[PDB]
This record gives sequence, structure tokens and C-alpha cells, in this order.
Amino acid sequence: VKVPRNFRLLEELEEGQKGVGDGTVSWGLEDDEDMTLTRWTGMIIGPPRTNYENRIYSLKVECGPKYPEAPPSVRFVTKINMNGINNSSGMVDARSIPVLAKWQNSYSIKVVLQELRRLMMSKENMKLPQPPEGQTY
Repeated sequence: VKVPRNFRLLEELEEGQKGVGDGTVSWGLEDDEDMTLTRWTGMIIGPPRTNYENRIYSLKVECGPKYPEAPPSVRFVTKINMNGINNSSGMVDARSIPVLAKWQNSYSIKVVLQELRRLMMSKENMKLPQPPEGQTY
């Protein structure tokens, strides 16, 4: 048990439940019995005025023993065509996502999801053709 890690992830769990940010991303435990607070799920509402519009993206986020000193691992469940996301596995490439590539220990699951949503509206992603609704990895 690392007290600082566990305190932090309980704070994030509470923030997840209270709602924070602008409402367009959410996060929670993958299984509410995981007292290790390692496996999370995330939601991103697909941004209007992009090809992600009218879709809700499901993600998995893993916060290992070094979190939040070390960045989490992220994978899309919902199929997505987006830079930095392996089109075959759904794994997020940390080096293509600035907040993962340049992780700071003040960052959070929230910040990661917010960053991914921002990148969905970038010119290089926003008009990518997308797989049919409902497909997953």
C-alpha cells in the first residue's frame, strides 16, 4: 500500500462521482471491488462539428503502482481512427499525446481524457472517416 497513491486515486474517484470539468468526460472504477484502484474506465463524448460527433467513446485506463509519479496506460474500447491511437489494438501511444509524453505528477485521469477530447477536435483528426458505430477492440 502506497498511502500517497491511494489517497490520490480516492480523490479522483470522488471527483469522478461529483462531476468536475465541463461534463464531457467521465471516469470510474472498472470493478468497484478493486480496492487497488488500478483499473479504471473512461468516457469521452464525441465532440460536435467533428466526425466523432454523436458517439460516446469508452476507454480503459490503468494506474499502476508508481501512479501518479508515472503516467497511466490508456486504451480505447470503442473503435476510433485518431492519431496516436493504434488502429488495430486501440492502445494509446504515449509519445503522441503531450500530457502522457510529458507527464507531470499533478496530472490525473481527468486531464488525460480532457486532452484526448481536445485532440479529437484538432485539424489532423476531426475529419478522419470513422468505423461504423458500435465497433470495439
